[PDB]
Amino acid sequence: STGSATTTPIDSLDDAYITPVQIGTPAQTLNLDFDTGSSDLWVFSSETTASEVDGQTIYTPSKSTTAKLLSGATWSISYGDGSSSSGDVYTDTVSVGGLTVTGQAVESAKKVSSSFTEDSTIDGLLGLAFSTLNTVSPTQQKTFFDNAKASLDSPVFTADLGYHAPGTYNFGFIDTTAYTGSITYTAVSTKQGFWEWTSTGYAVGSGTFKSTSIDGIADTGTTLLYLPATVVSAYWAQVSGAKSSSSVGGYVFPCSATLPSFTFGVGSARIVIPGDYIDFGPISTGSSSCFGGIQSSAGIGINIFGDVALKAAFVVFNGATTPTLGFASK
Ligand SMILES: O[C@H]1CN[C@@H](c2nc(-c3ccc(C(F)(F)F)cc3)no2)C1
Repeated sequence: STGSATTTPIDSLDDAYITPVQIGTPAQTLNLDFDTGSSDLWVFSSETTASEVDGQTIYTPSKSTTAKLLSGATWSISYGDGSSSSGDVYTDTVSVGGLTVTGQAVESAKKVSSSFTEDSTIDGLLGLAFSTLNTVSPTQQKTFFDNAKASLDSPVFTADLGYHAPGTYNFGFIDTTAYTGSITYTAVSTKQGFWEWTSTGYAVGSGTFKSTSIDGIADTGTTLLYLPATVVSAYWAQVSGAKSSSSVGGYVFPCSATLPSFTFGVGSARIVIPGDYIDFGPISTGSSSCFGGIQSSAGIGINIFGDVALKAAFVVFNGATTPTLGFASK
């Protein structure tokens, strides 16, 4: 089997991407944030504290004839930014772009933190990291991809995020019309439960390529590109007026600037992030100071190839017995 679904930026800055997902019988369609950096599928629901729901579409398990409460199961998760959610668990039928999984764990939120409440466009998350990260207790549950894998034509999914434009998540096949040149594959460590890999280095604009190992995770659920302080300093040094602002919480730059591209290595291959991908607009409405899309990972503990990097590529998440990651230009 295969699946194919369009993913859409939630706003004009590509802060996140949502993808329609059919849950239950009859289908309840929710727009979920596909996150290759986590492994829970959770949703706003009829069980979510009313004051914490503000415009989201909710899952009502009582209206699904295939929903079954998973007895005694709870979940609780915190994301990289400090946001969180928790609740109980149903199993139900879940379909993405024509690909259907029966008995998928659907984690129903009883509580969500303020940043989720304030984001009316995100109805929940669909985790696509390895199932070892799943937070359901006392019996850990499998991700949607994990459940679907054996039935797929090929045990893969691909991420084709758009820049200020829609894109595509495919399951079970590689669309050879969706990229240019070849796909370069690189090794993955699953030891931490992430799609963790090592980039072979970087270039800033038309500058020479620096060969250096940069370990990081491919994380569709993170907006920006977080890289070592040395690398990030080298980038913003090429932008007149750019500086790190402690009060803003990162590198900012004059909105009148022209940003240089940023290249990262995948083996001997190179992925070029155009400069305007790195522009995340005025730090506050009406400001002429803009927020940078490349930021230091120093306070994080790991490097994160978020959407700023991934949207510049066609990305293969290969879930074979020994997982790998593939990158192609597009
Ligand atoms: O957890 C790490 C693994 N993947 C990254 C991730 N973080 C989110 C996220 C989604 C929505 C929000 C909110 F709407 F603003 F609340 C916050 C964070 N989704 O994936 C970071």
